[PDB]
This record gives sequence, C-alpha cells and structure tokens, in this order.
Amino acid sequence: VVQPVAGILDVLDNYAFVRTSGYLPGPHDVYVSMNMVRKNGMRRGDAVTGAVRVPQKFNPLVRLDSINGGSVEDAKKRPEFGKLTPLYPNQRLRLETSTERLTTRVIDLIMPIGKGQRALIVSPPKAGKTTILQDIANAITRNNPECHLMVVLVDERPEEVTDMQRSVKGEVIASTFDRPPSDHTSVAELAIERAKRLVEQGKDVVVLLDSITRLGRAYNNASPASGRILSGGVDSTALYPPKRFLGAARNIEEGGSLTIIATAMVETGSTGDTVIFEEFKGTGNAELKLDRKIAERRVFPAVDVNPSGTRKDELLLSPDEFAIVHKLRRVLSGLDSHQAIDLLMSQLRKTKNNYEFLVQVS
Amino acid sequence: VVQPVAGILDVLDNYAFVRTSGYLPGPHDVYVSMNMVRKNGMRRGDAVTGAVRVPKEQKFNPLVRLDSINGGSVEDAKKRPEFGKLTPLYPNQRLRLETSTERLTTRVIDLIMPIGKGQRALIVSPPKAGKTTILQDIANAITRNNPECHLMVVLVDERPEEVTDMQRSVKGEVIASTFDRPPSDHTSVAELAIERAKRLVEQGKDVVVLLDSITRLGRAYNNASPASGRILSGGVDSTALYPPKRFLGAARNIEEGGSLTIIATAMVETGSTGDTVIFEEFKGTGNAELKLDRKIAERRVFPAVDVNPSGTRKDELLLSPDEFAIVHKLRRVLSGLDSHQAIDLLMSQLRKTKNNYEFLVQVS
Ligand SMILES: Nc1ncnc2c1ncn2[C@@H]1O[C@H](COP(=O)(O)OP(=O)(O)OP(=O)(O)O)[C@@H](O)[C@H]1O
Ligand SMILES: Nc1ncnc2c1ncn2[C@@H]1O[C@H](COP(=O)(O)OP(=O)(O)OP(=O)(O)O)[C@@H](O)[C@H]1O
Ligand SMILES: [Mg+2]
Ligand SMILES: [Mg+2]
Repeated sequence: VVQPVAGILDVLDNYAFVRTSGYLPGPHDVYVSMNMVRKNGMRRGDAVTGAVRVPQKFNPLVRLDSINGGSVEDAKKRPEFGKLTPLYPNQRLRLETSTERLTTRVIDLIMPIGKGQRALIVSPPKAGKTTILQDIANAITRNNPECHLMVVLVDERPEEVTDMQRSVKGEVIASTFDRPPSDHTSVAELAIERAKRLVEQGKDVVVLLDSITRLGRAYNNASPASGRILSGGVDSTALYPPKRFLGAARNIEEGGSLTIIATAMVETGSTGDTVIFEEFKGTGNAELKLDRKIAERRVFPAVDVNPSGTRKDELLLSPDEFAIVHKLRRVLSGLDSHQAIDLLMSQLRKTKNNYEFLVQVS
Repeated sequence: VVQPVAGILDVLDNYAFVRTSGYLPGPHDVYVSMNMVRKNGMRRGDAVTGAVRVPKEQKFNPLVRLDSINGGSVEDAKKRPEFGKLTPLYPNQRLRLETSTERLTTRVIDLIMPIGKGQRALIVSPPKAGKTTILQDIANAITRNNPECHLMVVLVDERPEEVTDMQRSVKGEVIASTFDRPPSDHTSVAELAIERAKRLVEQGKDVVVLLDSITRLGRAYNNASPASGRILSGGVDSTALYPPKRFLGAARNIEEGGSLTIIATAMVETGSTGDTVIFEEFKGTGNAELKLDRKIAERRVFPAVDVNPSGTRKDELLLSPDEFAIVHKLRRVLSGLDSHQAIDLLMSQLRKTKNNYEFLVQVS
C-alpha cells in the first residue's frame, strides 16, 4: 500500500509514530502500537517500510515489511547504552581535499578530527560558520564516503535549508524557525536516535548539528520554569537534554563511531547563549574558536589558533606528525592570534599540508 | 437566491465560514460544512463565490451552491500546497522603489535596504519616527512600479481613523482590525490574511504583505490565551512568540514561480518591556532590516533611517555586480561615520535627480 520509508519515533507516552518522509511530525503519519513494536523488536530510530490499510486517527500499519538494516527476526542488536566507549582518537577523519581555497587544512592542522569525536565550533554570528560546515561536509563526503553524514539544522530560515540541501551531498534534516520549539527538540532527538541506530549497525556516523545553543533555547522555551531558573534567563534543568545529545558522540571498540560537530553561539547579544556555552565547557574534547574581529579583516576561516585544539592528540596523529604538529602549535602559541593566523595561512599558501610539514622540520 | 462572495476561513473544528466583511467575523457569515470543503477542493484562504438559501429555520444559513474558487473553477483545484514547494533564497528579482525625484523615502530605502520578491523585511521604529509615511510610500511605489504584485496591507491594532486614512492613501487591499476588537479578532485577521496570500502565491502570483506592528500581533497572541509556556521572558509568554514567527516566516520564494514578500514593522522603545522582548526574540529571522532612529526624526530630517545596522542579507543576487560594488563602496563610506552624520551626508548627496546618476557620480 503506502510503502515510503521513514524513521520511526516512539513518543514517551504509549504512542509510536512513523514520521513519513522525516523527520518532523507530518500530517500523513502512520500509527504504531507498542504491541507491534514489542513483537518486532523495534528501536526508536529504525527506518520501516510497512504498508497501511487505505480507507489512533491515522493508519494502523499492518504487515510490516522491513527494518533499517535487516528484517523482523533481526532482534539481535547491541544497545547504544550498555556498550563499550573507547577513547575515540583511533581513526582520523581527513579533511584536506584541495589547495586553492583551504578552509579545512587550517582546521586539520589545528583541530585534528577523528571518528567518534565530540567536536564543538565556537563562533560569533557572521564569522564564517556556514561555509565551514559546508566545507567540512564536502570533505567528509569526498575523502571517505563510508561515513553516513547527516546535517541537522535545528533552527534555520527556510531560505537556508534549501541552500544547505543543494550545497551538501549528505542527508539534511532541518526545522525552520516558523516551527514550535517542540518540533525542534523532536527533530534533534529523532536525528540522534537514527545516528545511534546506524552506529549499532556498525557504520561511522557524522552528525553536523548546527547551533547547539538554539537547541538549548528550544528545550528551554518548550517547558515552563523548573529548578534553578536564576541563571541568566535559562533554567538548569533545560541544559540536560542538549548535553545528552552532545553526549552521544563516542567510539565503539567492536566497530563504528559517532562523530558530532556542533556549533556554539557566543557574543550574540543574548545572555542565554553565553550561559549555555559556559555550562557546556568541559564536555567537548576538540574545540574550534572562530574570532569575529579577525573576520572583518577578510581573512578566513578566521580561527583562534591558541584556544583551539584537540584532547588526546597522541592517538590521532602519527608520532612524527604529532611532533611536527606540536612544534607548529608551540610556534603559533608564541605569537598572538591576529598574527599567528596570518602566519599560518602565509605558510599554508605555498604548500599542500605535507610540504609544510617538510618545511616545518627544516 | 443570495450570492455571497467572500474569502473562506477554515477553523480548526468542523466549522468553516466565508468572511463577507471581509476577514472580520461578521454578524452574518455563510456557513460551510467540511463535506463541501472536501468535495470542492476548498482550503483556508480561498476566495469563494457561490449562493446561499433564503432564511428558512443553526444561526448561520449553510452554503448551497458554489460558482467559483479563487476566480477559477471547482474542478481546477489542483494547485500545489505552499508547504511542499521549494523555497529559494529570494534575492532573484528585486522590487524597484525609486519612483520620483521629490520623495527621498524610497530612494534611501533602495540605496540602504534593497528589497526583492520574497524578502522577509522588518522595519524597526520607535513611536513618532515616521513609520506610517514610510509604509504608505512603499505601498505606493510597489503599486506603481510593480502592478503585477498583489498588494495587501494588514493593520493589527490601529485607530479607526487610521484605517480610513490608509484606505484612502493605499490602492491595494487594506485589511485592518481596530483596537476596539478582541485580540482574537486581530489573530484571526492576521492568520486569514497570510493564508490568502499563500493561496494566491500557489497560483503563481506575486503577493506583497505590508504588516503593521508585528509587536501588536505578538501582544494580541500573548493576551488571547492564558500563560502556558516559559512565562519568565519579560512579561510575555514564550508560547505567544510562535504564531508571529509563523506569520513572518511564511515569506518564502518559490522556484516553480511566485513570491511572498512580507514587510513587517517592529516597535521598540515604546516604554513597554513586552515590545522589546518580542523584538529581541525576533532576532536573526528577517534577512532585511531597516532601523528608524527617534533622535534623527527629532532633528526634522527624514526618512530618518539608522544606516549602519540596516541592510539586506544576500543582496549579491539582487544587484548587478557593478551596482553591487558601487553600493558596497557607498555602504563602507557611510559606515565610516556615525548615524547622524551618515544620514545627513546621504540626504545631502541624494539630491542628484536620480539614484543611477548618483552611482555614476560615486565612481568619479
Ligand atoms: N572560505 C571563505 N573564503 C572567503 N570568504 C569567505 C569564506 N567563508 C566565508 N566567507 C565570507 O563570509 C560571507 C558568507 O557568509 P558566512 O559564511 O560568513 O555566514 P555565517 O557565518 O553563516 O553567518 P550568519 O550568522 O549570518 O548565518 C561572505 O562575505 C564570504 O565572502
Ligand atoms: N517624507 C517625509 N517628508 C517630510 N515629513 C515627513 C515625511 N515622512 C513623515 N514626515 C513627518 O512625520 C509626521 C507624520 O507622522 P509620522 O509618519 O511621523 O507618524 P508615525 O510614525 O505613524 O507615528 P505614530 O507612532 O504616532 O503612529 C509629520 O510631522 C510629517 O511632517
Ligand atoms: Mg549562517
Ligand atoms: Mg502611525
């Protein structure tokens, strides 16, 4: 009957819905009773292909066809929760693809991204964030196509969702600003559950969430006041769910990983953004800081070299590469940011991200 | 028998009335059942022409026949919904506003904030800054220069005299609900107006909505219902900020054809915390903003725009590359100076009988 694949979502109550075409609650969704969920071993993020009875207000979804990876009898799935989470610098996500315009060799020498990492890009508005995210998505899709890239735009203009869909080869999930914050939270939750299920399958997943601050604000505005409402306009109980999202980024010793590259808003003129970013300090191992005052000088990507780095770099780079990168970082920390970024780009102009290593050692 | 003509409003329940007022719940509105809506392919905002029975008996007499929908046919209702259609960045085609040498309101707007078919504008203005004259000038320029665009002017809380003033000074549709009406009426008027704009865009036509005081719509939404979301926002409920965002975000271009411009106005420095909170919550949503400054208006210099924080986002697709370079140079020059000096210099140089003739002067 009605075949289209869609990510199933089990709402916290007894209701479970198949979000047709994904991921927002649509007007032609299909109802799933937990009887069928339990007799089928259904998770919270599977992609079903069942049929309906064409004439719970919605369809009954009788005669399920398939699940995301296997079938009904595939009830042997390793949970994300009760599972081992190694250090996750093991495998390296290469980002160098071209030399004419870099925008990624800098954030490759400065913030080595690895599979299963939990990155965080700090950026003031109008500093070069969307270009960086698009270039990261393109580099991830081209360098290693095995990664199941997906992009989550929690709160964006409808004009920008189309641009992202056209400039990114991966899957794009987005909720426009003209949606209730409940839709924002539901989309983020369903996206992270889909990523978790793909990890349990054994595939390296990359999630390029945009504006974790907007996700935190959506969680804040969705619910009324709660414990410790006095923090700057946001209650402390509303900063748990976003962390949970950012807490999903982990490696797996058996196989697979979940990389999350979220973006944080600072200097936005709202105290809530600064508060949310401050209470997120100490969770992301790799942090990249974009500086506004460097962007107005029309030099890009305009990263803050000194406060940007990666935790546990020993397991990502090769020992000789690690030594060279350490020497470069020491040299950059010797200088101030406004000159260090200029020197780094000046050296990177004439090289190909390896000749510079050859030049640096000399 | 009687032949009402009205724009249908489809309420959440099974009721559906045609608003032959229009757009305001009147004393006599023809009732339409859901069965008629489904059979005739009706949807909220459609312009409906049909017949109705004589008084027979249900306070409102149900509709009986239908002659036309939105000017078309009952069977020709195969138009695509707006939600499912692709929404480009909408700088593709710009609406020229400079129409005469004498008036410098539209010339300044064209130089500072270019407007294209599909923008989502926001005029930020304190009280007594020159907002109504600017809206009237924009409406006149749009009607004169772009007659193909269907012009709608929505007023949410206005004096009953100002509605007539606008109706006499504006040629397009003027929908208004005066302050002597419940906030539910302002809500219904705004929602029905935007749904009508959507239904016209689905036909491929260009619609331009001139909303007045999006803050008034936000306050009407806030007062219409008891607080249920995060009340701690500055006196205004957090749930009350969603429907105004929906109204403002309905302004999308269409790749298949059409556009829906929304030049809304936001009120700041009104002495109320609700207005400032709503405006702050509406940050980063509109891609064209014009800031009117009270202190510039007090100097009796108009249109009194605050140039530096006002501009269009992604105007590269609106302007030709040489014109874009010239405008970028002008914006750099203006940003070199403070607000008062910038507007004074712009007004002083704008008296060169055209905008293009100033651009030619700008090169040399
Ligand atoms: N790699 C790059 N090379 C050159 N210019 C760039 C680069 N990345 C961004 N820019 C500049 O940045 C602008 C494009 O917008 P940008 O990517 O900065 O938006 P953003 O950071 O998403 O901003 P916002 O918060 O408004 O959405 C242009 O001025 C463009 O020249
Ligand atoms: N283009 C213009 N040229 C000259 N004077 C102008 C112009 N536009 C507005 N004004 C002046 O503005 C006044 C007209 O009212 P105005 O447009 O300022 O009201 P408003 O912004 O709607 O105010 P309110 O907040 O009371 O509704 C007059 O003093 C008129 O001279
Ligand atoms: Mg952006
Ligand atoms: Mg006025």
